[PDB]
Amino acid sequence: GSHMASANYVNIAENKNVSGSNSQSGNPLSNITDGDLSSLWISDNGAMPANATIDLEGNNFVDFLELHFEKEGFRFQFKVEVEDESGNRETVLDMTSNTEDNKKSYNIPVKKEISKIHATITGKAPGGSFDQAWAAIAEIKAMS
Ligand SMILES: CC(=O)N[C@H]1[C@@H](O[C@@H]2[C@H](O)[C@@H](O)[C@H](O)O[C@@H]2CO)O[C@H](CO)[C@@H](O)[C@@H]1O
Ligand SMILES: [Ca+2]
Repeated sequence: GSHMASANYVNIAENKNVSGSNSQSGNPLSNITDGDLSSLWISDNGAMPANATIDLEGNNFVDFLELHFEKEGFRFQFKVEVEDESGNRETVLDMTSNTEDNKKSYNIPVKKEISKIHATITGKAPGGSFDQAWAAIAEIKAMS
């Protein structure tokens, strides 16, 4: 880890502010950083593009991000970006032109000092076993 005490990786995203687009009832934005992989954020009425921004309260080194979904199968099209205090922005997982299945979680290597995490579901790919699901994110973790 980059943190003293040594340990391994720390979830510095956990409990941090989450802002973005409308949530449906019982599925608010905070569910993205609550440390529980079963609780979800779901966009109000499946409205897309849907976004979520985790504020890490200033620059922290982050090794890699963890984008967790409800389960495997969903065919969402999603962008994941990062931002520092300086105003620099970098797409770390560009998957907006996705066709076919998404897996349950994604490791997204960063290895940069960042202050913000921009997760954006831009649309839904045709087909799949779950063609009916709404724009949802279970958890985003920031490992440093
Ligand atoms: C039956 C189905 O497609 N379930 C999905 C889907 O649920 C929708 C919504 O989130 C619920 O609040 C509502 O009661 O049912 C909707 C179906 O029209 O999407 C979510 C993820 O976005 C999944 O949890 C369900 O499995
Ligand atoms: Ca959660």
